[PDB]
Amino acid sequence: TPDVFISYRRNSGSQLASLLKVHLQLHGFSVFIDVEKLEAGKFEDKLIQSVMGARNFVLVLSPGALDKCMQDHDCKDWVHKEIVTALSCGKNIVPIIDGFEWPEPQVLPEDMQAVLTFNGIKWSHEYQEATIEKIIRFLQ
Repeated sequence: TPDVFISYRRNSGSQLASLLKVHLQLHGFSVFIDVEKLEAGKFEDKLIQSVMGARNFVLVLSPGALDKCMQDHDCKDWVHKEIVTALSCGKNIVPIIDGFEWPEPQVLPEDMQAVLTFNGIKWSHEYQEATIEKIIRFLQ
């Protein structure tokens, strides 16, 4: 099982999610990202179980990353599903902020509002090595 699960919004955070994967693997962490490790079967179940298995939950917050979670009270959005799982399993959640504005809590479904209480790391294009080093310090 993996040390780190990377949750990300496909249309805006795919490059950063991929970059985090490479760096974390170079520093010895076993990483789950869907395009490398999600294999055959029912993907809803597989993705949820992959969150549960990983000690650390790295959440890539690119611009607008949580928009499709808004009003998703039936929890059909996959990022929403992944966050709720991480929260309800008490995972070490590490948000990575890249041009993202934190919503007001009341615009998100109640089951993921607690994601806003976790300390996040600002992604620095100019100081990437230092950003990565901070992420590693946050990992347990």
